Amino acid sequence: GSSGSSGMELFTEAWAQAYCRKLNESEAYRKAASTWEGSLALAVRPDPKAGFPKGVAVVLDLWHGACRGAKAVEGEAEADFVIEADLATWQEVLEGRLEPLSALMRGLLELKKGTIAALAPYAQAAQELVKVAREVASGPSSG
Repeated sequence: GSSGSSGMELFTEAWAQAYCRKLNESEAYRKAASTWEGSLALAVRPDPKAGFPKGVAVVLDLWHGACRGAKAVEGEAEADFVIEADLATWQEVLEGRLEPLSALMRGLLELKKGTIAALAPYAQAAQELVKVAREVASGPSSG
């Protein structure tokens, strides 16, 4: 059992670092993406409704399934795989109703860096990533 919802700011250093450290615990995940070797960044389209006229970019350096380091940068970030999309589309995935890869494949998201041909082998590993992603989300601060 678990709950969350409520709150405007979601892509914050806290959530980034927390979601990065929470994975290292998910043995199952590490074992799954124990082959992956790179970094991932979740960019969000610039919008006032959230307070980001330039957009936010959360890094997620994943090392063989084991997190390496996360950092939140508003604007121009840096990662082997950068995906930018509407905050609304990004939420769905986190809510568990949508998927990270299925979204970018359906035409919802869009990878600016890296390539999709690299997600071929890492198409399932996502299920593990998102899984933990939710665990973190619960309620860091009222706001």
